[PDB]
Amino acid sequence: GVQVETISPGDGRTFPKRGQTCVVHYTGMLEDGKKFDSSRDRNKPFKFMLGKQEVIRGFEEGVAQMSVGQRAKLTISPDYAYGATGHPGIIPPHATLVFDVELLKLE
Ligand SMILES: CO[C@H]1C[C@@H]2CC[C@@H](C)[C@@](O)(O2)C(=O)C(=O)N2CCCC[C@H]2C(=O)O[C@H]([C@H](C)C[C@@H]2CC[C@@H](O)[C@H](OC)C2)CC(=O)[C@H](C)/C=C(\C)[C@@H](O)[C@@H](OC)C(=O)[C@H](C)C[C@H](C)/C=C/C=C/C=C/1C
Repeated sequence: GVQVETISPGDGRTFPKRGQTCVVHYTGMLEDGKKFDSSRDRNKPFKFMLGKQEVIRGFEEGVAQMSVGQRAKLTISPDYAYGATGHPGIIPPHATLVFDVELLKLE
C-alpha cells in the first residue's frame, strides 16, 4: 500500500507512538508528474495526530514506520491514498502519490 525508501536515516530508535503528534516537512507529487503541495516552500511544518484518521492511510503508515530525523520517499498506491474518488480539484481518480517526508519531531 505504501513503500518507504530512505533518503536520510533517522535515529532508528524513536518511532511515533499511538495518539502522538507528528511534526513533518513534506512535498507531494503525482507519480512522475505534477507537484501539488509542499510544506517546505512556505517554511512551515505540517502537524497531525496518529489514530485519528486525519490523513490518507499511506501517509499515516509511512510516518508511523519512520524514526525521528528520518527523511523518506513514500510511494502510495491509490487504495492507500484517494482511491477511485480522488481528491476534488487536485488529485485524479486512481492516482499513485509520491511524498518526500521528513519526521522532524514528536509531540
Ligand atoms: C491547505 O492545506 C491543507 C492540506 C492539503 C489539502 C489538499 C491535499 C492535496 C494536500 O495538498 O494537503 C496534500 O498534500 C495531501 O494530500 N495531504 C496533506 C499531507 C498529509 C497527507 C495528505 C492528506 O491526507 O490531506 C488531508 C486530506 C485532503 C483529507 C483527509 C484524508 C483522510 C480522511 O480520513 C479525512 O477525512 C476525515 C480527510 C488533509 C489534511 O491532512 C488535514 C490536516 C486533515 C483534514 C482536513 C481532516 O482530517 C479533518 O477532518 C475534518 C481534520 O481532522 C482536521 C485535523 C481538522 C482541522 C479543522 C482541519 C485542518 C485542515 C488542514 C488542511 C491543510 C493543511
